Amino acid sequence: SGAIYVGNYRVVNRHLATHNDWANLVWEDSSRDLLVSSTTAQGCDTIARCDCQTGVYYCSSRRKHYPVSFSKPSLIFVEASEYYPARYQSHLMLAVGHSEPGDCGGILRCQHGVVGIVSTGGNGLVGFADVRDLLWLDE
Ligand SMILES: CSc1ccccc1CN1C[C@@H](C(N)=O)CCC1=O
Ligand SMILES: [Zn+2]
Repeated sequence: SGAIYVGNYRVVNRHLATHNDWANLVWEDSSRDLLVSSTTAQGCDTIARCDCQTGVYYCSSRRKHYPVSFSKPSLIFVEASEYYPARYQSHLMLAVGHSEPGDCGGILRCQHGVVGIVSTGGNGLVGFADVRDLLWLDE
């Protein structure tokens, strides 16, 4: 689990969104596995606005942060799960690293801020849903 809190927004994995996230829906994209909902309290996370390909992510299945090299956002084929059938997920970045389903929501960060959140894994790979293109999260 895990969320990004920026301004009056809350960014989560779409498959993990609650009834409250859906009742206060701002934007959602099934092909990206993202959902943004509105919050009353002001969040103070900083979103990165860059093209970095190195950063650090939090892996709850190991209680550790890991430094990783990751690919640029792209259309990557993702095997079926109980939340989605086999499909292409867009704006997805892969790294060599450990990732389990319960790890979804762990933040990936570079020196500029939050890059994205854990969304996929398996075969020794970890996939992050990118958030750097969502410029409206800051306004
Ligand atoms: C070993 S499978 C795995 C591992 C880490 C993280 C996620 C998975 C599989 N997964 C993919 C998500 C997606 N974005 O389509 C939806 C929920 C889910 O459990
Ligand atoms: Zn950066």
